[PDB]
Amino acid sequence: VSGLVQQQNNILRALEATQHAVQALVWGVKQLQARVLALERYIK
Amino acid sequence: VSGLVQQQNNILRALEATQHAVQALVWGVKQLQARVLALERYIK
Amino acid sequence: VSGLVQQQNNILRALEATQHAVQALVWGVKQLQARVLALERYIK
Repeated sequence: VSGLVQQQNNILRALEATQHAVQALVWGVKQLQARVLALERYIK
Repeated sequence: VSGLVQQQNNILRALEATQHAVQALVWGVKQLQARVLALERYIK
Repeated sequence: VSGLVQQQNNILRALEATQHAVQALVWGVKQLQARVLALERYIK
């Protein structure tokens, strides 16, 4: 690619990489939520 | 819409979706940080 | 600056800021994983 097409393509690839990283953060936060809830339930 | 406006709107919608997920994750991490700190303060 | 170069520079500055935010949150979730693991290991 080249020109505007290369510039748009770089932006889209970087968005896709950020999207994959965000999806993994969502599931790391939900796995934490479950481990923290288990600790809270145990202490109670 | 089509052509460059369609392509630029697809990029802006994807960037906005990623920004919204980061703002929801910032709140979920603040809530987990407070819950983890309360567990650590109880245990100590 | 104006036209397409202004629109593209605005998208690039916003995408860069979102990528920085996601990398900070990847480290913050790993810090909370370590804290939660310490709590689990002690309780066990």
